[PDB]
Amino acid sequence: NLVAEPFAKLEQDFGGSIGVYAMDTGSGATVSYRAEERFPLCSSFKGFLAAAVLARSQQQAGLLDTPIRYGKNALVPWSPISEKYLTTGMTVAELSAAAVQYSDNAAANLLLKELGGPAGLTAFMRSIGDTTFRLDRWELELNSAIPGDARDTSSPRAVTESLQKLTLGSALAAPQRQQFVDWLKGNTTGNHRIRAAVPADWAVGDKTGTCGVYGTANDYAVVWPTGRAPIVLAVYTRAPNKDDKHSEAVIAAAARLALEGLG
Ligand SMILES: *[B]([O])([O])C1=[C]C([N+](=O)[O-])=[C][C]=[C]1
Repeated sequence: NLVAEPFAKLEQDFGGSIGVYAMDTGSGATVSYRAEERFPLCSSFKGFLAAAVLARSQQQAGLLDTPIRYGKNALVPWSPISEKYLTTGMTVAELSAAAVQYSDNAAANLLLKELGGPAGLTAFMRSIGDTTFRLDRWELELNSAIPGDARDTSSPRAVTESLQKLTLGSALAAPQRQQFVDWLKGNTTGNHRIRAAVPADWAVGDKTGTCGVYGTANDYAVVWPTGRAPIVLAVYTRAPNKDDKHSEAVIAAAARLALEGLG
């Protein structure tokens, strides 16, 4: 597999495993490397979380506008938006934007509670035809990224296929699809990952995940090249040792090879 060789060299230099799946929605061309292996979701589940909330909001009038007056008991390390708005409260929309664009942990747990926990989010993903995704735990425990542990994992392919359905397909009603896309486009945490691999004039929406341990980090994105059909892709990493470091540069490099390999 000559197409795969640059990915193999990249993961070998990295000292771990890289998983990549990219699809050009105009041509149907794909690029695949370890595309069907499981990788920890880490914070990347927060994108799909927001999508599941949006789906619910279609059936529950004023859900996204509803103020949540959470207490300090809801707060978790690295919840900068939720801590800032503790004395104000936040709407469901605002919590979703915080989870997506700042990877806010408390906001993510608050929204998970609304869906009936990790099982509720998993059930939503099953409803759109994703049989791979599983979320089992809450923030921060879901980040353990233990090699061989299937909890809180998906595959680059399933992540890409689900992202396509939600952002470009018919899984959400149109206004809700647009809100999801807009939240992804406003992400603040991904500037050194897939965004670093894309020509500066192309629009990008992404969600990052960073477990930290076991060299485990990731990003998925929808990319709109000027005047062409969008591309959807996912890049996930992991490594065998607890103190192995993740690398944003490796994620960006894998993204570049994916865009180059497309037809
Ligand atoms: B997540 O579960 O990768 C995650 C993200 C952050 N963050 O500050 O972005 C902290 C802890 C877990």
